[PDB]
Amino acid sequence: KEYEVIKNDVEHDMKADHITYEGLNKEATEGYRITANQKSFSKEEIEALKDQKPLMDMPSDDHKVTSLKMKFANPIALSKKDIEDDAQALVSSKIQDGEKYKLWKVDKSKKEIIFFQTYEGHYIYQKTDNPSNMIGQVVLHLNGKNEVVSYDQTTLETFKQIQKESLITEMDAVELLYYQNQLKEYSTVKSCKFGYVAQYPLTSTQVLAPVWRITVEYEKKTVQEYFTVNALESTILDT
Amino acid sequence: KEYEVIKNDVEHDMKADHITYEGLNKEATEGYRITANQKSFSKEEIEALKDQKPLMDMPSDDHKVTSLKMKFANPIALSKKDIEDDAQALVSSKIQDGEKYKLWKVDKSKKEIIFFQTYEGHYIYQKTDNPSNMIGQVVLHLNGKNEVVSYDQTTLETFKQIQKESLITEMDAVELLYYQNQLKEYSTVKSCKFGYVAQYPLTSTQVLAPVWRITVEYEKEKKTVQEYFTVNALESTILDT
Ligand SMILES: [Cl-]
Repeated sequence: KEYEVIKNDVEHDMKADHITYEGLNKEATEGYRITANQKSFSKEEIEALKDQKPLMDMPSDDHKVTSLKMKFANPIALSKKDIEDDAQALVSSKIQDGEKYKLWKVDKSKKEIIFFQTYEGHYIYQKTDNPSNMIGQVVLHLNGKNEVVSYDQTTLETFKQIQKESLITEMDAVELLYYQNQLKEYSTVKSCKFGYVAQYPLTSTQVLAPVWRITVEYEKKTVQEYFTVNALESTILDT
Repeated sequence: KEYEVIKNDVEHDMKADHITYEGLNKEATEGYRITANQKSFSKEEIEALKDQKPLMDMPSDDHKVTSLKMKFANPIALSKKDIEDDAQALVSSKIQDGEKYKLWKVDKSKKEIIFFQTYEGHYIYQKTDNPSNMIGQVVLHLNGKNEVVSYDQTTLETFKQIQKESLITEMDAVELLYYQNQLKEYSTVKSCKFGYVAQYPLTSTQVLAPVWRITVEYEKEKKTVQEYFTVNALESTILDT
């Protein structure tokens, strides 16, 4: 074979450029391309949220609500040095479909706690920039003594695995990055974590792709960079 | 640039194995993922076809007709040695949206000529097996002396471009075949033509991705045998940084 000759050429260049790998799988598994619908919240779901007052236009004949901005009637105390667990606990038991979200980031400058919707317990990685690219998140807003005041929410529902495929390994993903010239010399691969990204929208439906999220620290000073590499092996089709 | 190292390794390996190729674009191009709806054939549309009686159930409250199956009152003579042009003429003049379809294969074993629907000049490459894979085709059925007796039709409409992306180069696509151990020693790369394939369904919507349709030929008392490959044209290895 030639995949082999090429692969270990990339090995013998990575060793040349002193690139470090960490506990990475070399055994392929099976994966799926997923399509999910954008949840549309109804009148009856919204008012069914006890002890919570809305901060958005209710739905109607013209208007659909795919984004909840809700205010708690009384703000909820979160522990100082246990903040992360208390935050999960709050999301699970008070927010609709809360079980389905995992904690991403505690941003202290923005005074918020960000949660990503998962699939099979794996992050659906998204941009924490803005509400545009918030397909599936819960963002908790805090004030003062770290009490949650309001939260923003969007949800994916009705998942369909539409296409099965073989997935590239972890090491595969890293070689693929080095190939694309995304690794300077002496650069370390800190982690290689699995999850999804919305590859593109359809009418009212996102199409998810499984990915490896790679975290490299390297020099330019020392910085971490994050790459989202496509886990799907869809190169050759059938004829 | 470390892809430049590896690409030129692959380039040499190919010369080592005597794989010849010519006039292949090394420059990146921009393409689109697209969608289309499966044409649903109304009653009006069906009994607007003159000198044609249907061989399928008419549409109803319960039913919808995405696939025609249509018989000519009097079968139409095709020509002996000019068969292909006579076929294209028939499809365009006598069939709904005929000019959108480009002739694909003449299959004497099944006694049927096959047209594939196109988009912006290119083929929607499909399988020629069952009618399940027949998302956009016209199939002429013949009997006796080259005379068209009937045809089956499926049509795509309402094409939308839903995401523009960078395509991989012609040259890239052939290297990809080699890399994955698909090309035999001493083979010739005859063509790298562009087109689309159905990636998967979604109710009435079909999602279509661009592909390179690479034809290769080699020897096998020598025989010149050909192989056809379809490589996904979309470059989508790195999605975010
Ligand atoms: Cl893809």
